[PDB]
Amino acid sequence: GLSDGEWQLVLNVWGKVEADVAGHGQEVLIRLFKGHPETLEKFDRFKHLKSEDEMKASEDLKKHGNTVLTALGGILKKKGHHEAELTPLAQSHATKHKIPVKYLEFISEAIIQVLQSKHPGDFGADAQGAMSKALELFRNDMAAKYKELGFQG
Ligand code: HEM
Repeated sequence: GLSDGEWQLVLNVWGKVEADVAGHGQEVLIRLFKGHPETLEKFDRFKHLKSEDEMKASEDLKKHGNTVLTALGGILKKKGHHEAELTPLAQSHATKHKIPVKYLEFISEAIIQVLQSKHPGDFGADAQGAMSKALELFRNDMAAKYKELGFQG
């Protein structure tokens, strides 16, 4: 799974995200949207955004960013014993928002992109390794809840 070591590496980086959750949150959405624009159409609420600047000015794009990462950090914190935190997520995304898993891959990549950007120092070869596996765990588990809800896969 993740070694005990791999978890503490994960939890160390995340201590960085927790000093600025709304700020990290906002960049990962803009990352996502400007990297894979199609993702944007999934948000009624942000489809009105026509540029990065308009994305950076958006107070609600910021609040939503804080919501994604607060919720991803309560999961990460469980260090793979996240069953109760993941279900509802998998429920809304699968049954209400209709998010394909590949989209989950997309945001995973934007999240590494943001850490790599803001914390090169704090995010070396090992923290990179740790985080990428913490996210693939998260993706795998979403995927499988998907599959059980009889959704797309
Ligand atoms: C790290 C992965 C993600 C996490 C933790 C996350 C978290 C959430 C949370 C906590 C909410 C509010 C409660 C709910 O409706 O579930 C939400 C809503 C939403 N999510 Fe996600 N999300 C993730 C990935 C995605 C992706 C990739 C997309 C689209 C490509 C997306 C689309 C949506 C939409 C369309 C909504 C409703 C937005 C709103 O009106 O608040 N989510 N998400």
